[PDB]
Amino acid sequence: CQDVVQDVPNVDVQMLELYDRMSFKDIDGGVWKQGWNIKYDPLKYNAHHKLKVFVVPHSHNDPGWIQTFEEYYQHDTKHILSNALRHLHDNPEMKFIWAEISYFARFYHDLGENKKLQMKSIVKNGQLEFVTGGWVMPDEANSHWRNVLLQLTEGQTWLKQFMNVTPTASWAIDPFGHSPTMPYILQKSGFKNMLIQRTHYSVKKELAQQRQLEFLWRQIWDNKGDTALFTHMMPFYSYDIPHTCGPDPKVCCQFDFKRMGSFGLSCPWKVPPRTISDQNVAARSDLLVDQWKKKAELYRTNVLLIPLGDDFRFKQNTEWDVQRVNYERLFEHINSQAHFNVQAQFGTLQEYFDAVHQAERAGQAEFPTLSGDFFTYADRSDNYWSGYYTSRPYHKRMDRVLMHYVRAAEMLSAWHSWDGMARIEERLEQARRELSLFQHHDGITGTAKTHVVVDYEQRMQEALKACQMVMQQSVYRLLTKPSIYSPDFSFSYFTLDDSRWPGSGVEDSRTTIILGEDILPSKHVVMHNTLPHWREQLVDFYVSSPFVSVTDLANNPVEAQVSPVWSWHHDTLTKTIHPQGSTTKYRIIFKARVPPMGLATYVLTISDSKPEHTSYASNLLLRKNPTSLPLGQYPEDVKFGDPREISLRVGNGPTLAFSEQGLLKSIQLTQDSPHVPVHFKFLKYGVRSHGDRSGAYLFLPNGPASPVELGQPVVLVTKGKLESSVSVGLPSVVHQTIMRGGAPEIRNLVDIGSLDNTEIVMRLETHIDSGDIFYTDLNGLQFIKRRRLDKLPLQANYYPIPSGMFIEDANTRLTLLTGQPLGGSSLASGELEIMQDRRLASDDERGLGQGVLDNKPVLHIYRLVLEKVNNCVRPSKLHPAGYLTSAAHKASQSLLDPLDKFIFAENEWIGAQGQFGGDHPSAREDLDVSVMRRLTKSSAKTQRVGYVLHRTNLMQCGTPEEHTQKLDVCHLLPNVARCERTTLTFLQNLEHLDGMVAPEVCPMETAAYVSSHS
Ligand SMILES: *[C@@H]1O[C@H](CO)[C@@H](O)[C@H](O)[C@H]1NC(C)=O
Ligand SMILES: [Zn+2]
Repeated sequence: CQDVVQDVPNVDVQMLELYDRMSFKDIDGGVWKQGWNIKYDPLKYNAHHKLKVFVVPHSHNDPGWIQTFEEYYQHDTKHILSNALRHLHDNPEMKFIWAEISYFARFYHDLGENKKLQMKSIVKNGQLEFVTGGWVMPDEANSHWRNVLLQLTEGQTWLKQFMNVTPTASWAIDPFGHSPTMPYILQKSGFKNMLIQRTHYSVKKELAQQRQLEFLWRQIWDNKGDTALFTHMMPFYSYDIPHTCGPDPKVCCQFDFKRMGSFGLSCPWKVPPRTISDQNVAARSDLLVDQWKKKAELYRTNVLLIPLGDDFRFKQNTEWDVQRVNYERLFEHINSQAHFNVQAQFGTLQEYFDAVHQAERAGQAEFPTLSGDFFTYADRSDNYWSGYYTSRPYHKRMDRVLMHYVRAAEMLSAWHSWDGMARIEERLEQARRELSLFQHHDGITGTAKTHVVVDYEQRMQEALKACQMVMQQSVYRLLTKPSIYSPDFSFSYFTLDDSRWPGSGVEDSRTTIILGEDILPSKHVVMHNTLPHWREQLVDFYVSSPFVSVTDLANNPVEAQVSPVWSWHHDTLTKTIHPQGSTTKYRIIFKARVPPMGLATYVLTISDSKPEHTSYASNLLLRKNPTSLPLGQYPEDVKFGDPREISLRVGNGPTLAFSEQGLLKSIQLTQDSPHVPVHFKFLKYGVRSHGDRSGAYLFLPNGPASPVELGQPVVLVTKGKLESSVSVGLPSVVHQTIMRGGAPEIRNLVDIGSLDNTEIVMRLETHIDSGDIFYTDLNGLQFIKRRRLDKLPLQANYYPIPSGMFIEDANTRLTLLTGQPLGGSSLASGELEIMQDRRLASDDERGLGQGVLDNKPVLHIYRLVLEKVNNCVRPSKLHPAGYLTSAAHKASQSLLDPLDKFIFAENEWIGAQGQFGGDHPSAREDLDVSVMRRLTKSSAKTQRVGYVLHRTNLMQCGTPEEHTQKLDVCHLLPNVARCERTTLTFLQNLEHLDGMVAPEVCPMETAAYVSSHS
């Protein structure tokens, strides 16, 4: 295995180093506004060395943005695809590329058989070519790598089945900045080439000057280069026709033949396109070839890519004709005039890349190597697209909940083959497709119109229900004696209980377990652990009595804690935010211990008085002017006091101190250690009163954030043996710090209310000597080093925080893990900050046509890990990556893939079993079974099950951490007949494995395996 820590890769372009050297000056470059006046030697091309030009027609189709997916399909996309089929069928030399399989599948299934056959023929013959082939063209900033792979697999599996093709070239022209997680996944999924567009204008200029717009993009830790994927970055401001023929949009716009008037479009540079005729074709070709030769100067081979398309183009039949006929007249003239030394034609993306590599192999060019990312994007001036790292945070959090429910539903149901009447495959396909759709660059990004966001939310809600149905049917089958199991596939044997989604204060959705001497003495609950190692985690349920005790199925008592159910209310009469306790529902909390990829059953039993193994938390309400807080049968009376500083410690864990406002002030790791200053603070950013306004995409603050005025907030302290917490009702945020014995969990119930033009940020202030360095993750896959640059504005120093961020010095590190993607930064040494929500009244001029005024309460979750790192083996100062410690990685897993909880619905579960998976291997902590998916329906004689295995890389800090078992996924199911390594989409077999054994993967590697069972 390659060492991902100690070997700094030698690359031609390392983006962090490039950023340190670049000046980012925004000067007027002439017609190419953000470049320079390109010059070329007319003698460069001649009869023995011609410029080969591929004009690639395309249509950017958004699966929801300003209209919903179905509205766009009915109004635009179905016509684009119907007319593409007709026009390509009738014009053999015309070509077209297509990216969004969600739309193509929706269209193809509705076609009659004659047209399905015509469509397959134009794909098989190379006229219509799929590019990337994912369900969508995903966002690359907020998306988790697992969901990027899910959507890629959904689209490519459909293409293989119905079109018999698997794209090896990717096209990503609209995500707002680009992540190296894409070439990582694509290169492990058979790809050979990829194309990107939205990168900072200063980066395009710098790379264009060095002819480094085509490069071999490798991961930041890859010393050898095995992850490298050839990448083409487009050079200009847009993918539209005015910014794709060459450097001068005033000229290129004249070659967009849809802009002459009858289509309702025009050229803003004021020179309209003119129909090509024999009297103007020579002057028109002279202008067009000059633009092409200038564009060609920015690249190394004699093969030039000229995209020809825009949003929802190639709809009308008249549009197909006007573009095709005019370009055909240009090609006929150009290709016949030897003096131009050009051969131009319509082509596809793969044709362009095949020609570029033919030139490379002939020795006509060598390409530079590159590592790093392309965040944060700016398309012009100081307009940095860091707002969408936070926009619509409720749905960003929903994305992560559904991510986990899809994984758990696919894994729980994979253990068995199911009859078609159970509708398992149907519900899982629905769930995968709705989550996949949301990965779109207007879905998770929070950049769609209000009614479109509602459509995505409704689709995800249906997906969550589908996952719950599959999970509970699976638990019932896995834990009931086989000869007793009698399923009704429409019945709810268990209901899921989720403590953090939608969350307390967001939706009262959890069911109370109702026990009583005159109704039901006890209830079975089951926990699932999707991770491949034994895991303990505290779990809580709502119960109708405080006198409840817990047992495992061997009837061994389990220690439990009961606490009240507290809900916070914004009291419009007293004008205070304070908690109310239930006098009939209580929370019972206990430690569940669950096998790797397994299940564990417990029983909750009521008694008339305090049970021996259940303790009760104390509760202290700190505020001036308190009023009573009765709690029914709860045995300890609530205590009151004036606001004051307090300290808490659960178990042998850290001791945390809080200010009188209920905010963390220090963390003491052990009895002997110092009280390290770690202070939480909430602040607000505003919007500029002159100039450009922040919107869904752009973050344009009116200066550094100002502190939120806190007043004298009400603080609630709950102290228990298993769990303690401090909660405070601040303006717009109920902030909670929860302690269970290790790093605290932070929960913020964020309700920005009607605070227009406000962004609320949560900041951590420490004295850690981080300087200008901080680390953020990319798609939940890797941590990349960031350097704050004071030569750039505040919003340029904001980066996506898809799952975590940290600062460190020689001795100390503070890591904040998140359960949802949000934007964040480190704006001064010792600080971390992450945005919670933003409410903007204005549109930001990118086409959305509205602000962001549809905020709703969201429960954000986090883990806060302070650690000593002086003993850890870390990368050298020049290495561009960082790595988590074991504790921080486990904390991230506790947020993203918690135990699932099931409550048996009926009164008695006949045939119940106590555990499933006790014999499953408990794998080393850095290894995960990211995906377990049965790939065959029950009618298949040979069953196939696919696994995606991912190994992260954790720092070595001196912990012996030992004894774990080798995990061979190919032997998890019995009767294995074959084990194969495959691409990550499971679509191509790469290796037949000896002994039917699936080897574990190396640090930072991901592999896929399929086991076959007789
Ligand atoms: C799929 O494509 C391969 C490669 O050209 C071809 O051999 C095979 O016959 C095709 N499958 C179908 C649809 O028959
Ligand atoms: Zn788009």
